[PDB]
Amino acid sequence: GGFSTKDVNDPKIQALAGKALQRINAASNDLFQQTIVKVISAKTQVVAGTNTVLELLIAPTSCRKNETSAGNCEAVSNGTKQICTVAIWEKPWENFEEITIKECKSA
Repeated sequence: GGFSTKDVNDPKIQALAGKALQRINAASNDLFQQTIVKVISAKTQVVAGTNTVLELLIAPTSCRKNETSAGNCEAVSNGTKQICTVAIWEKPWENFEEITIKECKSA
């Protein structure tokens, strides 16, 4: 029917944000990896399989995508942060999980 607020520290919400980040980084024109600063919000609906919409606050790191960094990739002072709306759609009877990056914009 409609969306319901979900907790941004749910272990499943976190996993999903992580996956949405890999997707943002894989598809983004940026040469440098982005990292999640925080999950701003999370909300799920269940009309046809589960649809989860996340807002992620993300920052650039100094980890180049053209590389293989030695560890964690840490957010950097500037650091123009973005907010990306991401929709993740799950249909476990089709064994289906589709992550859609809906929009990113300057925050």
